[PDB]
Amino acid sequence: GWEIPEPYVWDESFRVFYEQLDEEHKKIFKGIFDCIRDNSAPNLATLVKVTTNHFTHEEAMMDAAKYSEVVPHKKMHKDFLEKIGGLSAPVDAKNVDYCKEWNVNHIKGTDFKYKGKL
Ligand SMILES: [Cl-]
Ligand SMILES: [Cl-]
Repeated sequence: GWEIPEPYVWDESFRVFYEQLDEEHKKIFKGIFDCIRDNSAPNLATLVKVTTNHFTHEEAMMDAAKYSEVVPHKKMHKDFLEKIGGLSAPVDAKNVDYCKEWNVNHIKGTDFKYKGKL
């Protein structure tokens, strides 16, 4: 799987070259980093909010582009929001690692498929 950054921050190897989506990816790294250091109910709900907003915006750009790999991508999105929308603070160590892993793997293994296609 790809390297999990420590400290958990965004870096350039995650760039997709669509400014607003890259800003949103940066905020999801920050959302998870904040949950890790302050595992609170506000921080978890912020992570749910920023991730939902990002997934709606990324899916709106894939649909506008008639990007042909949008439906398995949308299911990936739906499953992750279902997972973190069901969590409650403090998130245990296993689910924190799940989120860390999932965000890295999702950007590089699935969002990278739309590079230059949106
Ligand atoms: Cl890499
Ligand atoms: Cl093309």
